Amino acid sequence: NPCCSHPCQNRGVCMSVGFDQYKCDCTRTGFYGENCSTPEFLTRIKLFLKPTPNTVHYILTHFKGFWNVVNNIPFLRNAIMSYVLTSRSHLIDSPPTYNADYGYKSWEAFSNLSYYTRALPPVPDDCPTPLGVKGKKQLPDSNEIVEKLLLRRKFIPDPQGSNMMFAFFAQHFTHQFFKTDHKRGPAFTNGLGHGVDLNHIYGETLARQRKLRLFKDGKMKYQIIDGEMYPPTVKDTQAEMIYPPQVPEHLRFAVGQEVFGLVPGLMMYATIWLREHNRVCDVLKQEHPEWGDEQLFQTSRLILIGETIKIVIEDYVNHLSGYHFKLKFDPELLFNKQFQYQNRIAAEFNTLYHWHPLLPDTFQIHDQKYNYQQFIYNNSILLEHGITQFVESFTRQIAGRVAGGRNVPPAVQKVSQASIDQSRQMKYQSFNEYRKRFMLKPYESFEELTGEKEMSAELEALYGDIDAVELYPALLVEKPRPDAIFGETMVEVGAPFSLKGLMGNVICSPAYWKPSTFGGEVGFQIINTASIQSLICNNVKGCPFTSFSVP
Amino acid sequence: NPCCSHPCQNRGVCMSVGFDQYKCDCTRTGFYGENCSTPEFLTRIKLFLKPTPNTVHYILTHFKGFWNVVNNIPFLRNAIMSYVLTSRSHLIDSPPTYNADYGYKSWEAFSNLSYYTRALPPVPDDCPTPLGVKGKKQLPDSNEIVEKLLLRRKFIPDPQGSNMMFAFFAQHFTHQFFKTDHKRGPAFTNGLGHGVDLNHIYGETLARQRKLRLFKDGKMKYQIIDGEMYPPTVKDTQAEMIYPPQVPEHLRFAVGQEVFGLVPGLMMYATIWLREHNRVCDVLKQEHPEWGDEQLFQTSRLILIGETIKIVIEDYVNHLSGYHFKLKFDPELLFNKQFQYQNRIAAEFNTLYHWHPLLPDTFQIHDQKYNYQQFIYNNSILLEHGITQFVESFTRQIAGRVAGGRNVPPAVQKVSQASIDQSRQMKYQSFNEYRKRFMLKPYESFEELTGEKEMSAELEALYGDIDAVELYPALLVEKPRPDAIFGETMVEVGAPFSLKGLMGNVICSPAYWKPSTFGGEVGFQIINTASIQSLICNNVKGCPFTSFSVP
Ligand code: COH
Ligand code: COH
Ligand SMILES: *[C@@H]1O[C@H](CO)[C@@H](O[C@@H]2O[C@H](CO)[C@@H](O[C@H]3O[C@H](CO)[C@@H](O)[C@H](O)[C@@H]3O)[C@H](O)[C@H]2NC(C)=O)[C@H](O)[C@H]1NC(C)=O
Ligand SMILES: *[C@@H]1O[C@H](CO)[C@@H](O[C@@H]2O[C@H](CO)[C@@H](O[C@H]3O[C@H](CO)[C@@H](O)[C@H](O)[C@@H]3O)[C@H](O)[C@H]2NC(C)=O)[C@H](O)[C@H]1NC(C)=O
Ligand SMILES: CS(=O)(=O)c1ccc(C2=C(c3ccccc3)C(=O)OC2)cc1
Ligand SMILES: CS(=O)(=O)c1ccc(C2=C(c3ccccc3)C(=O)OC2)cc1
Ligand SMILES: *[C@@H]1O[C@H](CO)[C@@H](O)[C@H](O)[C@H]1NC(C)=O
Ligand SMILES: *[C@@H]1O[C@H](CO)[C@@H](O)[C@H](O)[C@H]1NC(C)=O
Ligand SMILES: [N+]
Ligand SMILES: [N+]
Repeated sequence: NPCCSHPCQNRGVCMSVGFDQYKCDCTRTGFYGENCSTPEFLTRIKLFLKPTPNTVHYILTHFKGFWNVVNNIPFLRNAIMSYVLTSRSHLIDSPPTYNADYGYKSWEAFSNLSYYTRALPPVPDDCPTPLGVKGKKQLPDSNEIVEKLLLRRKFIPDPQGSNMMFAFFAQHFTHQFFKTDHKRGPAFTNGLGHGVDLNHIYGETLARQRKLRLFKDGKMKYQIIDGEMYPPTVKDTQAEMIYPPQVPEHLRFAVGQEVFGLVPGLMMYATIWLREHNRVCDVLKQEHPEWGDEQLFQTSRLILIGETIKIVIEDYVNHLSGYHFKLKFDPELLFNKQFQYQNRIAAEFNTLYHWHPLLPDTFQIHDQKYNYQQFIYNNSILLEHGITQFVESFTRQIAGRVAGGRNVPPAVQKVSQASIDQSRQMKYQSFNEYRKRFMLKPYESFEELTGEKEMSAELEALYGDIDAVELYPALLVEKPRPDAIFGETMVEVGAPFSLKGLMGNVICSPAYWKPSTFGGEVGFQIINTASIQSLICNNVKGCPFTSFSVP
Repeated sequence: NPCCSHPCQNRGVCMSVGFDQYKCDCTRTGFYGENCSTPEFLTRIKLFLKPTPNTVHYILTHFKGFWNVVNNIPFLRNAIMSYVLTSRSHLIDSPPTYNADYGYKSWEAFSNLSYYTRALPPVPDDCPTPLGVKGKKQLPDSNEIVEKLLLRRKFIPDPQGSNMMFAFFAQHFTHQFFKTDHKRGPAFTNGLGHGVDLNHIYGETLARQRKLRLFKDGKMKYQIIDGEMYPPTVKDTQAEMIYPPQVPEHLRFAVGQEVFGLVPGLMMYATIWLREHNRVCDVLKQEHPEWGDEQLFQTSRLILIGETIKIVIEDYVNHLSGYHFKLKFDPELLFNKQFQYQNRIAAEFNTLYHWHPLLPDTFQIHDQKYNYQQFIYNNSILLEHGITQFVESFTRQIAGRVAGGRNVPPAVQKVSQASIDQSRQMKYQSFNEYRKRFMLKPYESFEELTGEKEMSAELEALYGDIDAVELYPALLVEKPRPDAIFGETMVEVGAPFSLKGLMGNVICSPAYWKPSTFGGEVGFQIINTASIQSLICNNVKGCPFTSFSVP
């Protein structure tokens, strides 16, 4: 298969012609030639005028006094934010194309919603090396890579100050569209909404939704424990959950996502978001005393979806970015632009989002340290301390640095190995190939990748060629941007996936984005003034301070 | 419910505020005021410069010599065709909004692909009259409407000269996205692909597809009978079909759509499209002797999807329009525009497509006549005359006129009645309510609606108020345009659905629409040269002349 060497550059589509020849389709790539590497004239100019992503990142993270002005000049802030959205989202094909089973466009790959889609097609099955033509005939031992490049010896804190409120928000949030179906394999998902539908609160299916609902006032079922509201149980709802056998029945809280019984941190946000839904229900009932349970529930869900995107853009990502420019959630920025209001979750999006280095060695709640064995599946901890205590504690506890390597906790070691194994199982192309896919210069050496000599020597001993290095391992050991949590590649591959998935939501389309969709101005206002702090303020006893960084 | 009166105009969203108050959301309607009825300044200009549709239709169906010049100026033909697509598609909300159970925006309505969507929301439940406020407490008798207004008394031929080739094409073509799930109700569909995915050839599910495929050279199973290719049997494939018990085993042909055994006219196109598929497999095997079965199959399917859309626009719809202007299938026309590559079939789209007056009183094949008694479920006729004779006979047989009322054959009388009942059951708004939804002046008198005296008289007896007339009845009794097949409403409501459905397909998106997607330039050329004539010519013995109009 001549396409094994990935001959086609700049998004050129490779296709075999006979047994010994290929043909690059350069249509609308900006280039021409056998391999789509000769630039057209406007491409030459653009490339010449295009500053490096790291130059852009410098400018965005410096000159604070300059961005102060920009931030308070609506026309400017809007124009910039609008550009940020369109430029980044352009790197994601929409509607989607390839998946794990198709390196060529096909109706099965487009239409079958059970697959994660793919940004780059899989490596053909009959290739000399598992990645194409580079590297040894066999790939390095996954456990070896994990042990020599990923495993944590000494905890490395996030220089950006990310706390456990951020870490668990990331886990909780992404697991509504990262829902791998291992019954079928790593290439499949149970998140058929492929985005922010809040199925992790309300359930994936109507059947599960109906189990969780109270069908009174539009609300969700709940328990009252020590004066405060918590989710209902498996027993009361009949909504199944993943709990080991030791968990007593009355401690098996039922929420949208089956897996959120895993850690108390997830069950916290489950509790907080459950509280938020029922709160919005009270609000809406006042606005619409003539409304029944159904419209109250449905409108509340739409409001909470908006809240989610609002918070994720203006608190979650703003924190990650480290920008002085204030990011903005505003569907109006795109109403004059070409933009697809749909999304399909990429398998690589899932892979790069395995930020398990965030995890600490122990969890500190109030005056007590819990190890992993103590902390996993322990809902008594949640009741023992209550949500307020949790917020206050997690806000103070630092999270780990993702990029830079050697910062994955031993407890979640095998998970990190699984992340590698499943990449290979789904035939991922190389790190350098994904770099090129998102308009990044490929790394020419290991030393250039890590910015150091120790891990780069291990990499060289493992892989041989820099073009054989795999996506997930490279992402975690990539040289961090100055005092950053991520390296360049995590950002330039991540931001497009994130922003597309957020703005490519139905509620952001002009037909939906108007006050009547959310039951008037009052409801519409809940979205547009939402924040991580006010979410905690309105739903956590005492209204404690919180943010995604430690004070 | 105060919104029963449908107070909000010009796409304004009506919303209850309290028990006896309402509020219109005039967001981006171009209007303001309590009822969104006062035009904004730019709207004033647009409103006064827009020519009536009948003016536009006159201009498009006259000045023949001028259009033949326009047609041969790529710059002009493109510009025109582009505006046609964008303008007509701006009338369809995308992503979709309402369905039969939700007259307000909700996540259940958007996300649930089992519903038909709705261009207008369902009339609320507790309203004064079924339509809202207008009309009597009870709608007139269904059968009585059918008999006094819709039932044929003497066959009325289509002025534009449409034939059975056209009639069965419409039935065959539209039955891939009109698959009402009557096991659940008229509001639900089985075509979850919601558009032109050719499931009526390949089967809706992978399970069914696998039964129909040969898994050799990407081809579909088939028989050779009398030296010609026919679809395989239920026996040979295990693919269930709707056949009555009388039908012998060997005449139980199995194709994608379970119901196409219903008439020989449908099985005709099934056979032709089946031959086209395996023909393209042959063409692609010569271009790619290295390709395997799976890719040969998938790529052929993508090609046939291209062929269908090509023919529907440039042959099928071009015929229907009677436009001197030569419509063009060219996805590149929209790469500059705001356009959403996605679709959701509207129940109203389904309703208005019940062109059952197209049907003759008898079916003439060669030198024989068959009535509905002996024509239905009789594939023996198909094998008796062969496909070639079928095309020769259908090409020459005139179809009935759809507008003007009183042209439904007694055989499908019940069906016509089923249309009205299922409409009421789904809480459709009035005919005049839909005219306003598609920017038409509502008819003020029954006479203006029918342009005659006897039927309008009959209508005023049944309904009383012109605002009480239902969608389906009016569409078929409406005054046709000059020597036209339809009235203006059918067109100005039909076209937006048609074009959105066609151009919203994935393959029209810029990532798919390139030669590599279709196997190269040869494969790509098959799409861009397709016509109803060449489909017949390539897959039917003797290459008989054919067309959607009688000689
Ligand atoms: C982004 C934040 C984030 C955090 C904070 C987080 C924190 C935690 C944590 C303790 C707090 C524990 C015990 C786990 C344990 C796991 N993680 Co996460 N993980 C997170 C993102 C991921 C993602 C992404 C996946 C892939 C999920 C999937 O469905 O494939 C993952 C998968 C898992 C799996 C499934 C293993 C597999 O083979 O797929 C386990 C077990 N987990 N993780
Ligand atoms: C546009 C062309 C067209 C033609 C030529 C056509 C010609 C014929 C014909 C003889 C030639 C017969 C016996 C039928 C008989 C039927 N038609 Co059509 N119909 C057509 C468009 C429709 C559409 C559209 C529907 C709605 C189908 C759905 O799935 O909801 C329809 C539904 C039906 C149903 C559904 C049954 C029910 O809802 O109770 C029957 C029976 N049929 N029709
Ligand atoms: C999306 O693609 C999925 C994977 O290709 C597909 O799942 C596959 O479905 C087939 C047929 O339904 C299964 O085949 C099995 O089915 C019966 C079981 O009784 C047997 O007769 C077969 O021989 C075979 O055992 C596959 O097992 C299944 N594969 C996986 C990984 O789940 C989905 O159906 C596709 N989605 C849609 C909507 O079509
Ligand atoms: C899309 O909307 C459909 C209409 O609401 C919905 O179909 C409905 O699905 C539920 C299952 O959640 C069915 O429930 C029936 O069966 C259970 C079995 O225990 C009973 O408890 C229920 O009382 C009820 O009898 C509904 O009957 C069914 N309705 C129809 C008209 O088919 C789909 O499930 C929705 N799709 C998705 C993906 O959620
Ligand atoms: C580590 S950094 O260089 O400070 C940095 C961090 C985040 C971003 C940004 C992301 C992003 C979000 C999720 C994953 C990856 C990136 C985004 O959508 O906008 C900016 C940009 C830069
Ligand atoms: C009856 S007529 O006035 O000659 C006429 C016929 C067809 C059209 C046209 C339709 C159409 C197709 C199916 C249903 C309804 C409209 C279209 O998509 O473009 C033109 C426009 C006008
Ligand atoms: C769960 O937490 C409680 C404290 O609230 C503790 O007593 C118990 O030991 C924990 N469970 C395990 C298995 O350590
Ligand atoms: C079916 O057609 C054949 C001729 O092709 C005819 O002899 C037969 O009677 C028809 N069936 C019915 C039920 O009329
Ligand atoms: N650093
Ligand atoms: N006429």
